[PDB]
Amino acid sequence: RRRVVITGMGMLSPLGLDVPSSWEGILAGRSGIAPIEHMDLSAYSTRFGGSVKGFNVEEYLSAKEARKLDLFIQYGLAASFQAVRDSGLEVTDANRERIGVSMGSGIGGLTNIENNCRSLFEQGPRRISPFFVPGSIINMVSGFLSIHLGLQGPNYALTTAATTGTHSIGMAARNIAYGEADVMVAGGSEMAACGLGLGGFGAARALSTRNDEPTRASRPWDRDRDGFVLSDGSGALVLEELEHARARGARIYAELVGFGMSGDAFHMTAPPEDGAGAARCMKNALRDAGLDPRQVDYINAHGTSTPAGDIAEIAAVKSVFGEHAHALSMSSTKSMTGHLLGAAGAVEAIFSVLALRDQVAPPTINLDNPDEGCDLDLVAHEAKPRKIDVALSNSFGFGGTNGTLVFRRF
Amino acid sequence: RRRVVITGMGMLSPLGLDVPSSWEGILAGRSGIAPIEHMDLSAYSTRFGGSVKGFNVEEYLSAKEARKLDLFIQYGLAASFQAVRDSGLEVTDANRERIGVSMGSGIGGLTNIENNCRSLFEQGPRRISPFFVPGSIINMVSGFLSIHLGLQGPNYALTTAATTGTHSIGMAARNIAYGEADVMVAGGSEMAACGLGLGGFGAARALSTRNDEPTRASRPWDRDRDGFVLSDGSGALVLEELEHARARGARIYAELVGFGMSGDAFHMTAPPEDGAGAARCMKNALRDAGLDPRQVDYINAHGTSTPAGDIAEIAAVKSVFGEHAHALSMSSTKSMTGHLLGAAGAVEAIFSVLALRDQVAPPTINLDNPDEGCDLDLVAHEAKPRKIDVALSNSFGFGGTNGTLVFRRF
Ligand SMILES: CC(C)NC(=O)c1c[nH]cn1
Ligand SMILES: CC(C)NC(=O)c1c[nH]cn1
Repeated sequence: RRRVVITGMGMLSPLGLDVPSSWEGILAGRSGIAPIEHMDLSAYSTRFGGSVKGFNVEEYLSAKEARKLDLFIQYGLAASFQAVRDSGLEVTDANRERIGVSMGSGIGGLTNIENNCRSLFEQGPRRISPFFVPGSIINMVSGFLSIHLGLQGPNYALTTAATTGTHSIGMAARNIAYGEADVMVAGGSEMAACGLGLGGFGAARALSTRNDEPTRASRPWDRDRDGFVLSDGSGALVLEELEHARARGARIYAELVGFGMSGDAFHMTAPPEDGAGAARCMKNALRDAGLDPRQVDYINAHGTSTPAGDIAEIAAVKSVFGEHAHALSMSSTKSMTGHLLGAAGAVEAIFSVLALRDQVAPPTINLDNPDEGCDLDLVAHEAKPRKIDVALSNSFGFGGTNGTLVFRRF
Repeated sequence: RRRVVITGMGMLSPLGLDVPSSWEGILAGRSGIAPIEHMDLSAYSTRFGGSVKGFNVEEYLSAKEARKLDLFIQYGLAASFQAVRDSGLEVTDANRERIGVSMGSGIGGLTNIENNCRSLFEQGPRRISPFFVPGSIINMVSGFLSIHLGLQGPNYALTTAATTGTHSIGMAARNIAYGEADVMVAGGSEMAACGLGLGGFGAARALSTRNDEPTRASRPWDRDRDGFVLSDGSGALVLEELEHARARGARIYAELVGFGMSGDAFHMTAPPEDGAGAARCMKNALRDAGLDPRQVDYINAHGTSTPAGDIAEIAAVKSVFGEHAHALSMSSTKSMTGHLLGAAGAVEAIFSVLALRDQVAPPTINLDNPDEGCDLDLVAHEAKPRKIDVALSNSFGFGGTNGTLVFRRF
């Protein structure tokens, strides 16, 4: 099996329109959460979230192309173009069959579906856009990116709720490991802040309702946590076979050494209280990496600010790491970004890689009063400079679908 | 790399509520296409399609469980339960971590989204169902199946338009080949026959409008073809490591020996006229299988009854197979079933496996007048008994995403 390295990264997040502006936000403990402005929410119990601010799609696409694509596709293409540009890779006839794409989404084109539904109900089916299907389906980030850059390798899309970006990157790494591709662009994108999204998650009572202090709503492992904060954005990595990267003198950020998966097989939305499924997933990833739990320095947690999930993840970390659980640093960047759903795994993989580059554990902001049993190093309030050789990134999604990525300094 | 065999199959299709009723339909050249009855379509240009007739979800689930799930999830669970029952596999503490699920969909819960949109527009966000998100997202077939049967292995969902079921089965086979699972339940499901689906595909001019003769609308490679016929249903296979299957004395249908992928990188909806991407995909699959093109006996074609796609697939088959292109049999079962979108690859994998079991090439019905260059053995009109050692199944999806599965008699 061939070694896989990260040579390019791209992001849109509530903290910035690229990787270095987002990361500056993360290390400063800045919140990206604000009252929502692009719709009127005075009939909703949650009226805030993490928006991408100032996004200009015409930096990436013609206005003609963009008007045919849902926002989640625009955001995925933006992160993907940034990553490819960041990688310095040149696509030619000699390599285009060896370069593929795995960009996923958890919900896809909800906004577009909602707008076409309005036309359909008010004015009948003839008012539906001809670009409705190709501009709304989840695999059109992979499809459009492949067309725009001439990428002829494996071309597909995962949809595994909050685990989407983690699965997208892990399965892309497998394609390269197994020799199906030399390069993959992988990650995820989400834009679910329409009436159906806020209404949907709200009707499930899944969202924080702290409308008086939105920057304080996302508070992973805090005793006053009350549900996640809905956020938008995208993350993409360029994954490359190590000898291919060396040959062309690429800048290498990190090595992607392990990927694990499991299912809880317990409940559609609630994890088991002991986090047995998350424990299996992290062990599977470390076994895939050929690493002992004692070699892990940093975990970028799932940590969504829900009552049951946050404490299940602590339990799983204590089960897997034993005494070393008190030596590693674990934080949730969702404290600042909120929950980017299908993009959360992609942006958190990027933060895990940059934690390795900069030798700094990003903070869990808003962790004022850690709940019963939440006595690990959760990097409360402030970024902590420390030795990081190995970083883990966890994603635990609806349906009990789990994924873990393991990254190493190269 | 470990060998992968098929030990269980399940289906809902326009031709039957299980595999043997569907397959009897296929070998008799029966159409599953009829005028649509469950909605009023006198403002639509297409008023027919392939419905699942007489489906009773209470054969599989409680009425309480079912009311919370979109039809595409009900259909996926039905096919999955059939496959698992057909396999005779017993799930225990000793094996549950080694059994996973990859059931995908191309569009997912369009009907549910449409119904919740109506509530939202008429009566505001408080009218949205609390089960809207978990009952509509694509990965809830994998999630619910894992919960219902206690499956704790890899748990994920592909969404690659018409290639979904092919990718789902190929990537599940990779999980077993690489040792991540001993058993996977894989395939796809679709229910897109709501206003948004018929309206959507109609607005793109993608559908046949032959409302006067619906059973004759789906006519792959015929000079009078005018777009695909929209169909609903699901397909699931139980994939198993060969020594695991032998150990428990499973009945083995076939061996899954190859899987290939490519991207066209050409156009969002139209293939290149020479089918270069489909050619790469079929070569990748045969190279993955360790088979020469001359060993292929039967191809279950993508063959959707569109002007450009049907002839691109002939071109690709002539490029890959050369003189042997005139010795193999190729047919489109979509002539009878119509286009099941994200389930098409799953039901066509099943038909390819049963072509190996029964030594019979299913027919392309309605192939009255083959178009220019469509001079291969397309098994026009009637099933053809013949020697089949090796069968290929092709899927070519929106975004130029391609997949091919290669099956062998075991
Ligand atoms: C979404 C939920 C099932 N996931 C979690 O937050 C979690 C934590 N440990 C295990 N699952
Ligand atoms: C959907 C379309 C792009 N696919 C085809 O029908 C086809 C046939 N050969 C190559 N693609």
